[PDB]
Amino acid sequence: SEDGSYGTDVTRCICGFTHDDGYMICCDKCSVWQHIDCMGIDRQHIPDTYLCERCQPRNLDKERAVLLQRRKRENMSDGD
Ligand SMILES: [Zn+2]
Ligand SMILES: [Zn+2]
Repeated sequence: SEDGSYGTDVTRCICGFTHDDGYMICCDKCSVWQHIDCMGIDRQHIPDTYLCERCQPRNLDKERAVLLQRRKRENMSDGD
């Protein structure tokens, strides 16, 4: 209805691919869920207050993040 929309936690990862890994983080500012490996963060060192590329003054390799999660789903095609 034309009033609003309730749904804070929204998975808008820059790779255009949703939760399959298990290794994700919520963006404290704009409330968007992204994959750790996508934002170039180490899964060994996970920050509390995550920011995504659009919240960070630094430009993260968004294209490279697409390449990783894309080739991931391309690789998920078993058979001969
Ligand atoms: Zn991703
Ligand atoms: Zn953000």
